[PDB]
Amino acid sequence: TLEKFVDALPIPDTLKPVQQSKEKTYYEVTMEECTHQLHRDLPPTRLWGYNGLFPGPTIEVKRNENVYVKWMNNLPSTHFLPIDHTIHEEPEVKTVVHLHGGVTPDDSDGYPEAWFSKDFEQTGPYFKREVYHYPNQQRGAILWYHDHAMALTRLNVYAGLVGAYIIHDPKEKRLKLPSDEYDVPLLITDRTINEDGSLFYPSAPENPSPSLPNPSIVPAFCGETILVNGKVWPYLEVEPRKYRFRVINASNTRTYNLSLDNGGDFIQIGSDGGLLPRSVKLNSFSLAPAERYDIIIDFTAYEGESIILANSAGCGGDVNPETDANIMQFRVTKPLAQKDESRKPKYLASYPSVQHERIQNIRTLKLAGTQDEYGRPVLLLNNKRWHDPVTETPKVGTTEIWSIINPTRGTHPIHLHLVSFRVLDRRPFDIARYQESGELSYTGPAVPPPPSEKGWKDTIQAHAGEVLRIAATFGPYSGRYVWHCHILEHEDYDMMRPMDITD
Ligand SMILES: [Cu+2]
Ligand SMILES: [Cu+2]
Ligand SMILES: [Cu+2]
Ligand SMILES: [Cu+2]
Repeated sequence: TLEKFVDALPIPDTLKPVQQSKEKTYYEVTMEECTHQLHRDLPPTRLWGYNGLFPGPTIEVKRNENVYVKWMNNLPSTHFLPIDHTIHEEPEVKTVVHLHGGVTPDDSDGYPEAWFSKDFEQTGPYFKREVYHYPNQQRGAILWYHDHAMALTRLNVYAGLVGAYIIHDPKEKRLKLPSDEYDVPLLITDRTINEDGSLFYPSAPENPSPSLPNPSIVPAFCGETILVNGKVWPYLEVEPRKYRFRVINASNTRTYNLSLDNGGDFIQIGSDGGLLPRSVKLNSFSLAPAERYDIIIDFTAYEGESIILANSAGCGGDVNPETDANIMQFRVTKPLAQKDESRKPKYLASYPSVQHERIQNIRTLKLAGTQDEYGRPVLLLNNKRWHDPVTETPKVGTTEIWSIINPTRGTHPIHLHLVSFRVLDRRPFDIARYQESGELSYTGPAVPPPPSEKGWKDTIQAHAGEVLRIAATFGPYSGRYVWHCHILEHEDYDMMRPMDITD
């Protein structure tokens, strides 16, 4: 296997606007097939990248900055990864960009059926506009952008269409958090790479039933190799001081459970939806697909050391000490450019619990599924298909509790568009009894969220055998959005539903 920690961590350049005034910032981003070397010892890999980069350029905006992005498809007319044509003439290559976490008007949110082919020659039934509008009227946070095209999301994302998008609120500057060169995104993606450098994505389950189409979707993808910022097991040279990292799980299926191999702590300062009310000292943390952790790592006491960012979470089996147990390596050998004037404050933001919204509605939602004519599992939210008439129809400006029941064997990272939400609690229940009768009998008391989940979230781990309750205020925009599992292999077949916020 590939030798760990021989390539420096790339830092994506920050995207420069095509036009910018006090009233408007305008960007252009073009999807291109490109080649890049993912490791010292590999031939260049063919990829799909925003502006021909993997990851795409980092976009930085201010809170309330009036931003437009023209996202363009200049990709080949044929894909290079295996398309399953049975899960959904139309063009083969359909794309649409979703700003994950964005408080975004519905026609700029990247609805799966708002796709477009090269040069917008053909467009999906929900397409309205070429140039997307992000007003950014929302808390400072780590967002990220990625492809969202119907039935192709797991492939277009795996091909390399992911990037970071950071909202900076000037009111947070007074906290003196590590900034500029000392504020670094870490986009983590697992990949399997062939000898010739080409990406491998499975054409079918291992030992495929002859009943299966070819290609066939698979219910989960676990990559043999871990990349950060588009390089296999990289190293980053850091100064002996405080750094802020924006950690983004941009993987299709894999969940990470991260730690430092010298026993050092992370200080979590933010979740999906922005700063936590209070910083949280952690030895380890779980990060499922699309979750973000905003953290400080303090390298002050570790000068000279090499520290491995390690992973303990299996993906289809236990971690391998030599491969997926490793993410990246910090080397604390960079000379100080200046005095560390950054801070690691305890008091960060107002508590979400300061809010006292009336509960308009309580929705009970089950995570389930069925079997198709080929014998494959089809994952379903509330036993509805994507194409079934809309059922999740919250009223604009109102707050609901969603009770998510998971009787399956695994965790699903549930994501809602537009909003961030509060976590209320989790409670274990009797799976057998629920499967046999539909009755919910609890086997233990409710567990309130840990400190890492006392702020705002948009993607939430719903564990097996538990009911998870969240509270969300649906606003400020009305329109047609989506909610779904963020395991992309589940999302595409068929664990995604429309969500109408009604006026
Ligand atoms: Cu997403
Ligand atoms: Cu999203
Ligand atoms: Cu799932
Ligand atoms: Cu989505």
